[PDB]
Amino acid sequence: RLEILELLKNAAVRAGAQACFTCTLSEAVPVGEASWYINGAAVQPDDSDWTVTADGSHHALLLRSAQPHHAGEVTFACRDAVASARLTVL
Repeated sequence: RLEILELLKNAAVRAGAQACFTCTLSEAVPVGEASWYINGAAVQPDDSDWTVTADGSHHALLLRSAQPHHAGEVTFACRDAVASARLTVL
């Protein structure tokens, strides 16, 4: 079974700063199989604010410059695994 070894963590960042959400899976799953969401909206590959990466077991969602409207619930979903945490923008 696919497991999440390391779950997302809540993050609080100042406006303009970088935020990142990461998780680690039990096996290497290509980035194409993962879906990230902010407040229920799927993150798109041409979103100028958010970057999605994967390296082996390690998946990440990066926000280079946080703004207040980015705040809310981050979801990661891959196969049957789901995780969530919260972005707070100070």
